[PDB]
Amino acid sequence: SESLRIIFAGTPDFAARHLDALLSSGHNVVGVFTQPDRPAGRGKKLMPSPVKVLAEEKGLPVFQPVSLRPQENQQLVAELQADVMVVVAYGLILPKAVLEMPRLGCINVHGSLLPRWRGAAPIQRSLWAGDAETGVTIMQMDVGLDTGDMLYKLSCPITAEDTSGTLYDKLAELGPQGLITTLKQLADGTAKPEVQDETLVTYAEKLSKEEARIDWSLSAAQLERCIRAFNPWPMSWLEIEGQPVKVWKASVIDTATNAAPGTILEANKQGIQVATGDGILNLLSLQPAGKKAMSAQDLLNSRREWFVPGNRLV
RNA sequence: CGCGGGGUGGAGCAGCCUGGUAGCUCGUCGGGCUCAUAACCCGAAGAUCGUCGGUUCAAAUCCGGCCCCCGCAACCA
Ligand SMILES: *C(=O)[C@H](CCSC)NC=O
Ligand SMILES: [Mg+2]
Repeated sequence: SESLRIIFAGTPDFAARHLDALLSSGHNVVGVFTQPDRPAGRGKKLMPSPVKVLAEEKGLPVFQPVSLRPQENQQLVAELQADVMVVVAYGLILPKAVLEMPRLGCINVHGSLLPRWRGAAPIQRSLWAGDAETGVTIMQMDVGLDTGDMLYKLSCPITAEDTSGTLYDKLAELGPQGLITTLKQLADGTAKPEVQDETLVTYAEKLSKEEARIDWSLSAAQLERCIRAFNPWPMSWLEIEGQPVKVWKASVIDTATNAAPGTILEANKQGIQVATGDGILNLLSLQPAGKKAMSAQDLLNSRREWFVPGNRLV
């Protein structure tokens, strides 16, 4: 019985779950790697990171290499003589020298059912593209991008009310659980790797505010998904008087229209119906810059002029 | 030292600049009316204006300290 010496590499809260998990699970995390502290969030104050914060607390060795391309840095890994490196939501890329350093190499917890949604935003993209389900996949990291053999998976269906925040939460339960279970297999040698079927390969491009800016050209349905896939970030928004209004909730009304997309059709307690490339999107919850999310009703009771029927939104 | 908006009956807002004067659009309850209504009309309840203190005959308004909320940006992948 020797706990696998583990190097953990992660940044966001999603990683923190996995780390906190390994610890409470009784593993030996020799070192932790995150992104270097930076300005973040009104005031641009130097903020730690979700992962680091947890580490500091647990009194774990932190390593914040700006990159792992540099020899000096790649050494920080090998100097730890680890059995395996668990990677989860880590910005930095891992050079071949590093992937080979751990006795068992590096394994990554990917938020998608590979080979599908290889990339940076598999969670949001899955929900965005309409997928019926999603989940994690613990993989042996190879070279490139999420190309390594897959060891373990766990799936969960995507409801129709799930945002990306809720999907993250759901996978924050499966993830660790899958990670642990796989690490034991790795330790016992009972790991049974699979190879990726290149035909079923789709990539999950990162998110951006531009893509978030509501595009009425798109079907009401694609937007309905955006409005949920882009939550909590960046949040589907539309511009009103050179102002960003974030759209939190929007149902889809199924009754076609020939009006030019962006055209407001109705505006009542039931929501603000707007024409789209196909179908009519029905804004139910909007957030006026500097305010909170509110109901179409609450919003119309003071900005009725923002959504008058006949007018058009861009 | 990053830029910026906001905290007023239950809800969304105006009122502040140029001190007195409680507004607007709704919700709620009662009544009126229609075949009926989520529609209209009339009435009512309901706010020590975020908090503490100062000027003041008098403060939502002008001055100071504080707590809270949000937008950009930044950040995470
Ligand atoms: C980011 O580059 C990628 C997505 C993580 S899935 C939450 N993996 C990082 O380790
Ligand atoms: Mg109040």
